[PDB]
Amino acid sequence: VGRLIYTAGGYFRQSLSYLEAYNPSNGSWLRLADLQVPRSGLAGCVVGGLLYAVGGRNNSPDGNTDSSALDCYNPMTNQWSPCASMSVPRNRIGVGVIDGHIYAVGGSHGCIHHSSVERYEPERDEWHLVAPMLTRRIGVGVAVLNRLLYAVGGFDGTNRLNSAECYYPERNEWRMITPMNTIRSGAGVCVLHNCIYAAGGYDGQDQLNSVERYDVETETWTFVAPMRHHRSALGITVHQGKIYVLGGYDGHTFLDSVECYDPDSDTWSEVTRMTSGRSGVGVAVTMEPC
Ligand SMILES: O=C(O)C[C@H](c1ccc2c(c1)OCCO2)c1ccc2ccc(OCC(=O)NC3CCCCC3)cc2c1
Repeated sequence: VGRLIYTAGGYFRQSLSYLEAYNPSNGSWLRLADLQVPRSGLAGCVVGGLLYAVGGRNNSPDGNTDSSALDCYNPMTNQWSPCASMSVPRNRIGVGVIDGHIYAVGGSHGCIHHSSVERYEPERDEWHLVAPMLTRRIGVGVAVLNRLLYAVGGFDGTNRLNSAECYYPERNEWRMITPMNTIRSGAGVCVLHNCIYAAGGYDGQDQLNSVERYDVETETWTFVAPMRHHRSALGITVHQGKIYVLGGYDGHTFLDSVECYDPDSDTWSEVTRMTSGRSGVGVAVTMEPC
């Protein structure tokens, strides 16, 4: 009990510093401490009850600065603190957590599209590089299932991708997996039960409402019910057995919609609206602030 969906940063006209938290139990939103630096294209994750904001870019009227930053938010204090920075700036990053370590995957730095991957150790406040992916990927979806790390889709600098790959930590090795049925950059990627889900994104032509899921045992991708809204650069998380998608861009509007997927019924429902439309947010779940 007492867990909230946190949304950090984002983009609307410029990169945003907002930290807002939604309570699925009562529908309430709270505005919390702003990020020290506005960022879009970042990822959020939680280790040990602390919320981490990783990477991104500060788009402002006075510049565009890709971020190598790792910042941690403590809900007990409602304060952000800087952590050790990554080896490189990574905009449109993907992040996953394995056994208390944060993996930062891909992303861009100017015209560079990274294949590099690095791993954060909160106990030592240190980053170290690990094996790079087989493909350069920005706007990559990342999720962790059964202590394996998946990198899904993205953009390699020339083509948007339907390919995906899996990292095996004990061998420090990446292997390709079955590609998705759809090309997707800027999808929301998460894990629910035994599947990796890829929701929305941009196929090079249109923003997508389709959603597909990879069963790690059968190695197949299967479509599920589509979202109500086409969305790229959406936020995504899982909470109490349901997927939540937040915001994004539908080709016309920066969305304030939040939709919830129920796997038992294979349906999406609109559950709330953010306080303003935005894309490129980082999202994660942790305890409510004190
Ligand atoms: O395919 C690609 O080139 C990369 C891809 C991408 C680029 C251009 C697009 C697009 C998708 O769809 C709409 C058409 O223009 C991508 C993917 C993930 C992102 C994640 C965060 C993020 O943060 C900052 C952010 O929201 N900016 C938005 C500006 C207004 C709409 C697009 C993103 C950006 C991401 C961008």
